[PDB]
Amino acid sequence: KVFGRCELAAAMKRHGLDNYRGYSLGNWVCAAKFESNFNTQATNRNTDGSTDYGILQINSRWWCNDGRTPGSRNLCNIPCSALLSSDITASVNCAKKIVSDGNGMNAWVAWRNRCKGTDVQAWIRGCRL
Ligand SMILES: [Cl-]
Ligand SMILES: [Cl-]
Ligand SMILES: [Cl-]
Ligand SMILES: [Cl-]
Ligand code: NA
Repeated sequence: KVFGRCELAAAMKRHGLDNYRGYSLGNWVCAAKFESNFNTQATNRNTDGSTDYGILQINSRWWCNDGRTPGSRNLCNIPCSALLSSDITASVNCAKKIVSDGNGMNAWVAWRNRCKGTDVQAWIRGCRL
């Protein structure tokens, strides 16, 4: 599924991401936009052999099992394919674990390079929330 901007904002808000660990909703929408272009089926292979999955490009090295990242962990205790569903519940729950782990949203390279320090509220402007 390819979400609309406000549709995704509303889905993320319902799942408790607005101000989760101090990150306003605009941060999450911005990160999704630049990680996956709002596409739940996005995948990207990294040079170390791991793969990023889903709307928030969650990595198989630590967070999910895809059966082909040897020596990796599965800290969200899910198959990586569950992160490609049109229902974002699994991605959101896993992202909550990630952003709680310590480095906050700096775990998302696209957020750090393209959302951090910008007017992220612009990503939820106009939406009925
Ligand atoms: Cl915001
Ligand atoms: Cl771009
Ligand atoms: Cl594996
Ligand atoms: Cl933080
Ligand atoms: Na893994």
